Amino acid sequence: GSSGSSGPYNKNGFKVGMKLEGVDPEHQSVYCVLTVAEVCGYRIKLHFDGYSDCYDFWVNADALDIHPVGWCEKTGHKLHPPKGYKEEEFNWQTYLKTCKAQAAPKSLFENQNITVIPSGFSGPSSG
Repeated sequence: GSSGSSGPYNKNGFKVGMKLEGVDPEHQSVYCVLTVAEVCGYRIKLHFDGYSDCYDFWVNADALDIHPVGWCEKTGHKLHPPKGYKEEEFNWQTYLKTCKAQAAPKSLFENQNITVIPSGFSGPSSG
């Protein structure tokens, strides 16, 4: 705020402790789980659960590849487990209960969304 203790903010809103899903530099189709390792500027530190920190990269605070927990399933993709972990075994909730961690909020990814329908045609819901 202009009035008051001068001093604007830079951080996007991320925090240390919130889990999320990102994309691997070796493939733009593979989605791996990552955990906030640091926060600064208009970027965030992404760590590879199981891997070493040295193998950490900073992504765009407003990136599209990155998504909140339980995203892959939302859209319709298969998330890949961490180092030494299976997709069928890896259970977010299970990992979120042991580390008393809370999946990152959707407010951090409120950049990309879908536009409302023109209110014309309507398709059924297959299931």
